[PDB]
Amino acid sequence: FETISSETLHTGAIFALRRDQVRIVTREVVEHFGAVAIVAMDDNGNIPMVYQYRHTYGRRLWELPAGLLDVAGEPPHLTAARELREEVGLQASTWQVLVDLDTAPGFSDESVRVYLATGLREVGRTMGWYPIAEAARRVLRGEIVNSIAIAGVLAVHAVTTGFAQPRPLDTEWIDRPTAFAARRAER
Amino acid sequence: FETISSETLHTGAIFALRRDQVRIVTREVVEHFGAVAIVAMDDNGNIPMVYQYRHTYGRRLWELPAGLLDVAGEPPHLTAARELREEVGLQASTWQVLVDLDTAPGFSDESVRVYLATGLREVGRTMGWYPIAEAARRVLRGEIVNSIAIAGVLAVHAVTTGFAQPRPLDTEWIDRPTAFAARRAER
Ligand SMILES: Nc1ncnc2c1ncn2[C@@H]1O[C@H](COP(=O)(O)OP(=O)(O)OC[C@H]2O[C@H](O)[C@H](O)[C@@H]2O)[C@@H](O)[C@H]1O
Ligand SMILES: Nc1ncnc2c1ncn2[C@@H]1O[C@H](COP(=O)(O)OP(=O)(O)OC[C@H]2O[C@H](O)[C@H](O)[C@@H]2O)[C@@H](O)[C@H]1O
Repeated sequence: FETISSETLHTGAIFALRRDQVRIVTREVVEHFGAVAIVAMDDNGNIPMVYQYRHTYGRRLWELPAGLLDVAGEPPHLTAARELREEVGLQASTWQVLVDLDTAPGFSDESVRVYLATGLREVGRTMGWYPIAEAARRVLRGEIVNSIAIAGVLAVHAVTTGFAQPRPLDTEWIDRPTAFAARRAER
Repeated sequence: FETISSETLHTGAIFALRRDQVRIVTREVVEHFGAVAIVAMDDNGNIPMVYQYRHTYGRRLWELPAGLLDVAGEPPHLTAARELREEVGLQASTWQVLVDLDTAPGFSDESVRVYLATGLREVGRTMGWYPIAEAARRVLRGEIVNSIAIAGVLAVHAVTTGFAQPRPLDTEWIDRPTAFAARRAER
């Protein structure tokens, strides 16, 4: 395969649309920052989820706390730690990589890294807490559709059932986006 | 929330970019056809996966057979059955709904319905067959990152472990896209 020519069609707030000519096929790509999400498991197997309105679907979806990697030069897990704090007011002593997902492989370069945070502490001073098994059932029942939440929930479930293990923070993130950040079309 | 005004920024081959003013915030949306994917489980718990090049990431990813809902007026499962046939040369007697996922909730209206096909028959006349547990381990190991594949693989795994059940074809698909299809910007 080979990119013959790239042409920027639009640069927006959180993404840019680009069209390339490949190997020859037209391939439009949505350049994204990439994002991080957190499955914060407490000492009793419960994780917090937020209920956020998504204009794309015109309704509120149940999701894991998450945020865009829109801070040039900021380490993903630091981005993640801030989001966990800002979103559900929790600080965690242990951080590991749970699952990375390529959200829309067909038209965007967005990739999302999902962390597993443990050893939680309520700091500072709508959302809900769900036992992992319950969250897993909400997924297979279609009550949780956000793709990032699906991946994180089912993954931590696989971990809690002993089927799988969390991974090291330094695990390589193969498809971490870079293009849109490279643009820095701001200021 | 409320959409004040919509403005089309671009209409491409498989999607359109639109920008709306909300409740007041700018919200750019990628209108998509929606797609369907298939977890085809054989009589021994193995499922077929394809290894397809994704220009967005510049590499080949392991995925479930899948296709866009680009056939105006075609039922999703029929779309799905054609793809299973065309992709891995299999016909299945039983079709159920496994999991629906909203791929990129933050910038696209794309939603994907994942079916579970059983009672397989090799018809007609690269890909590979993976025992479900192995596929599940490839996910938690980061060897399977496609979000649709992650959802389908972990979901069928939850089903094979007895934790969850498949659902009826008539299960409601809450976020099935309609906007881009409504455009019919062709011919
Ligand atoms: N389509 C959009 N157009 C313009 N601005 C947008 C759009 N979508 C979100 N924004 C904005 O970016 C900011 C939201 O930032 P975050 O809270 O960091 O992230 P979030 O939108 O929740 O997304 C995290 C992740 O979840 C979603 O599933 C999304 O696909 C993404 O990977 C919002 O306040 C707003 O400025
Ligand atoms: N970014 C693109 N720009 C222009 N055309 C594209 C693009 N991406 C794919 N196409 C095309 O659409 C056709 C592919 O159709 P399908 O085989 O029906 O579907 P597919 O691309 O595999 O996607 C199915 C699903 O998987 C992906 O994860 C993608 O996010 C989507 O939901 C290709 O032959 C080609 O015309």
